[PDB]
Amino acid sequence: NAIKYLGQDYEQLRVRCLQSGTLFRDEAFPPVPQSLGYKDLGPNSSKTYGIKWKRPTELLSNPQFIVDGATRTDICQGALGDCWLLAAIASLTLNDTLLHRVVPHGQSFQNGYAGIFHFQLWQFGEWVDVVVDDLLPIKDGKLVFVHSAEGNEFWSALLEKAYAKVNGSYEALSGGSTSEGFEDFTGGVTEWYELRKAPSDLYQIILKALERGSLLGCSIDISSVLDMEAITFKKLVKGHAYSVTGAKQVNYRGQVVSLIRMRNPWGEVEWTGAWSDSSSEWNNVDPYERDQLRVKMEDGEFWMSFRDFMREFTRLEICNLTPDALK
Ligand SMILES: *[C@@](O)(C(=O)NCc1ccccc1)[C@H](C[C@@H]1CCCNC1=O)NC(=O)[C@H](Cc1ccc(F)cc1)NC(=O)c1cc2ccccc2o1
Ligand SMILES: [Ca+2]
Ligand SMILES: [Ca+2]
Repeated sequence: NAIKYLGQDYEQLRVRCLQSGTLFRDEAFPPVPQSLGYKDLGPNSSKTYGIKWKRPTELLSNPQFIVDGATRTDICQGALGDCWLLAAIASLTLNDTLLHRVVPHGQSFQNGYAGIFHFQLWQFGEWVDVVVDDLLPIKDGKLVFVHSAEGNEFWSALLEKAYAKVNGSYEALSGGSTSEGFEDFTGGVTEWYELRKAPSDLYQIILKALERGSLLGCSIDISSVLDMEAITFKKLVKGHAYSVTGAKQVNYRGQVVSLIRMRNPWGEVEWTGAWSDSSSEWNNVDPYERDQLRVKMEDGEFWMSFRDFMREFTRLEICNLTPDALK
């Protein structure tokens, strides 16, 4: 069903390379300075100091495409300002059907390997199949850009490369809107909410949207350019895309408290207030709810009360696949 981006035929290219005993080299997006960028990542930029291009099979003994599932902990931002895109990838992982379309799971660095991978993207109103070779930007032996918490897992590095490819360069991804990423992974359409002027049933809207596999993100407005990427006292990040990854009501101090879970695509730096990983609120919830919801791990993911979320965050976006035809 997906059309072939630039006519490149993943399976025909793979089979040819396997037959000729060679590794795929992508003519359409070569491992050259212009694929990194033009200005901040351009040929004469100090920020490209030391960057080389290496396949995962040139880096480690047993590179893997997917380890323990393709999940949101596999999305840890690198040195590129594509937080909006990475938040969208992390949200995508919660919708198992769309995840398996965007990320074809039958790819490997072992059996069948020819140095070529492919992904599906929604582009200009249609699904397209995008190939990449697996040369990736490396500095000091590590991925420069997105990487997994598992150092030998490469699906998200390669998906980010495919998204750079359709944009012409990695630097073209620097600075953006989460809604673009949401839509390019789902074919859905984004609704935007100003949390100061939110409907009274917003929490129920969020619950139903997560349940149906929509993709959700949130952010804190900046007051000025100097506010960009500022870290607040309670370790939220301003001007920065977060994934909304969960929502649950718990019984707490005789009331029902609505909680919301979100993930910083840095994979680190989390809220320190109520419902944070080591907060004392967890001592007064049910032991089963505490076990189900709370994970003490610096992974970028944490809970907040909905009250605090509405106090600290400024906007929420919800990308629904079929917003006029729900269940
Ligand atoms: C992320 O916070 C990010 O990638 N942080 C890690 C990082 C920062 C700086 C350099 C490397 C890695 C983005 C940081 C921006 C990116 C550009 C450089 N300096 C920055 O502070 N933040 C964004 O991309 C915001 C994300 C956002 C999403 C939703 C929302 F409601 C508000 C913010 N977007 C921009 O900064 C931005 C968006 C956009 C659209 C069109 C034109 C220009 C433009 O800039
Ligand atoms: Ca994984
Ligand atoms: Ca955490």
